[PDB]
Amino acid sequence: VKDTYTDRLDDWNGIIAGNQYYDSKNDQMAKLNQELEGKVADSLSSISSQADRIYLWEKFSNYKTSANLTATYRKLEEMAKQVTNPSSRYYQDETVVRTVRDSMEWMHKHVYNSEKSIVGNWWDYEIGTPRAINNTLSLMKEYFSDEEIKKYTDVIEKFVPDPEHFRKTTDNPFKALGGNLVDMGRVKVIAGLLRKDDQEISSTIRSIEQVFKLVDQGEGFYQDGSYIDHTNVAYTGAYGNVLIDGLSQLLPVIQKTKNPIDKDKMQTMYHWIDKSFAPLLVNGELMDMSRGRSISRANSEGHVAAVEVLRGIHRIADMSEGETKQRLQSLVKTIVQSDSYYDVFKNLKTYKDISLMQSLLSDAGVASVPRTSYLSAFNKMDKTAMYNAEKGFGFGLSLFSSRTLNYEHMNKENKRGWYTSDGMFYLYNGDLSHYSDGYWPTVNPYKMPGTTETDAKRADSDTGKVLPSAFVGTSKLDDANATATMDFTNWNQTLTAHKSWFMLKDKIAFLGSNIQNTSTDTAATTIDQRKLESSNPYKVYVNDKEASLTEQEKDYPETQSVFLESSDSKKNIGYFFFKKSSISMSKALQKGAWKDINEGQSDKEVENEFLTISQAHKQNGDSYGYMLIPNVDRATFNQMIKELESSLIENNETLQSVYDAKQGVWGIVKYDDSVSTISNQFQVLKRGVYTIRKEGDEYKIAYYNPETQESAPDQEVFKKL
Ligand SMILES: OC[C@@H](O)[C@H](O)[C@@H](O)CO
Ligand SMILES: OC[C@@H](O)[C@H](O)[C@@H](O)CO
Repeated sequence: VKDTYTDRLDDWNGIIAGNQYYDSKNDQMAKLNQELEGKVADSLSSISSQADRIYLWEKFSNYKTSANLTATYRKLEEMAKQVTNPSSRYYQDETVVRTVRDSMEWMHKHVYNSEKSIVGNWWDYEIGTPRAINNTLSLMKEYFSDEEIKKYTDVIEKFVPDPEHFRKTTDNPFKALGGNLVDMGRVKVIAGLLRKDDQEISSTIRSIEQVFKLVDQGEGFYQDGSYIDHTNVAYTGAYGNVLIDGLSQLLPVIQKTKNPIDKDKMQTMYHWIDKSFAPLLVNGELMDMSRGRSISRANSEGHVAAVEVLRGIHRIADMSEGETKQRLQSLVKTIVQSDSYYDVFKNLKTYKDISLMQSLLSDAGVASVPRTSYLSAFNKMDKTAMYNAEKGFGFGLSLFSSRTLNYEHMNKENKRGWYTSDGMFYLYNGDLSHYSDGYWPTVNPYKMPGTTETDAKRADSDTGKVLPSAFVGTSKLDDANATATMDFTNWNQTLTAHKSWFMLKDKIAFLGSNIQNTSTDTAATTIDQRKLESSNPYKVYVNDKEASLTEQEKDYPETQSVFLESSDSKKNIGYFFFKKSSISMSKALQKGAWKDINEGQSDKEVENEFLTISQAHKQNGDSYGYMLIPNVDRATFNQMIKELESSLIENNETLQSVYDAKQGVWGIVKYDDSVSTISNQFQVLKRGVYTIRKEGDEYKIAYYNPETQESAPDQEVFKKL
């Protein structure tokens, strides 16, 4: 029956498929249509069509594996999209129409109905499958009766009757928030429209509104931009993605219902975009330290995942007006145009999304200016993101503490992410493909960049842990300078180290002290493990003399500097050791398969060449100290290390500090409340992290106590001499 409910479903169809916007003369759209044509043809040629079958598709035949239910229904959704596309060869095709109708009936009778119980992953029974069923019925509503539609959605109400909780039919339900809560909307708001149920629609929208609240504990968005999910995991880049991607799809529909959301919370969405998402996007890539276990998925590398966020932003811009709309469009435009590695259209899967992106890119009225420098201290999720616009590099610092889990290994995904938050760092430079093209299955998991660890074997079956200490955090002074520290203890309490970082605009100092090891295993810090490009080879210099690296590890005692020289200055990486250090280096081909780190991925072998730099710590009380200087040529690097000759102020068990004389900036980490006199100019008095700038006879101060998560009055922590 035609009514206001169907009017909303028509709008939903324009969003999830957009056939009304299709244009055969539009190159990008025709490409997506061709993809869907191929998928439907494959499904139609392989579908079991015998009497009393045991499965619709052999590839997804074991219905004990819940993933097979969702995969099956998604194949039907693809058919629905094409049968309703005037330009498809399957438009109104009699076999396709009957196949969808008959398939819904078969699954309903033998696989997914109200009499069944969750077997496998609850997600498929409550979100994945219901969304596929909803979209299929919505697109093909003119081929189903209202009675059939209610019949096929009854099961959804059985598994998801309450819009505030998930896993309601199990012995351990949970309160829905964040991304999952948004999916609750794509499940119950649409089912509500299909079932013409006003109560389901209103109550679900009511529950959804919880997503707009700022939290100070638990899952959700924090005032500093952090986003936590799964109790205590940094997750802006995966569950945050779902939240904005799904919410942006629902909003146009919700705002037209009799229960619209107060247009005051959109300001809150704009804040998420600027404070939480934007900082994590560098040259079109979404920082992996915010993506949790999704880093182990081959089809979801950094640039691909980024599109989920970008399309959410451009949809939100479309529902905005004036300046806000134009500025959001500009944000998307500049990020996309800065990405010379990935084609954004490869992950725009609906015609409306393709259309919106094309108009934005071709509209001269929408500004596309390189993004300016920034530095975000996401203390509530223990991550820090830095970007320098003048030199063009991004830096990511991945930590954890007593407040956050180090890594997520669940559903057989991310089996070797053990050290991805043990003070691991990321460098985003001219090689936009660095963390892509198979980086995750080929990187040596025992030597994540920046981490100090022993060489003990680790089990894939292990799961994440929190850190014993709360002394982990970042003190930010401005858009270019900040200081961080991590009171580190390894996974089995056999090694410790006071690790600190000094972000000084165009370089980052890495200091480590109090390194102790009580095990029989060898300890070392991985200075770097950089994935190489066969097209852009590096010329390696040690103490400014060319060195020839081999697969076999070579030792370089008394090293003052290491420089990786590319033909592109924006890919250069230099390391300056404040005090001559004993390191080792190697360049080797590393092989692996995505299945090695994620059970559901391909076992196909992947390979990449990596350059590894490390420093062994054979004695208790050992330390390390070096400056990472990216994006400058060889001569300039050599000049800079001369300028930085005496930049190291101290690096011991209670005090770590680096001074940038050119800027007049100090980075300081104090592990106790003793009076520390710095450069014979001032004194710092409390345990904590500092970033200070001297301007004339004035001092700008940024202090942070990571344990109490508080700053402090100036006179309590600083005193000029
Ligand atoms: O004070 C908020 C903490 O920083 C968070 O990381 C929580 O522990 C999340 O569970
Ligand atoms: O990660 C530390 C947490 O306290 C867990 O031990 C709980 O079980 C909740 O996830």
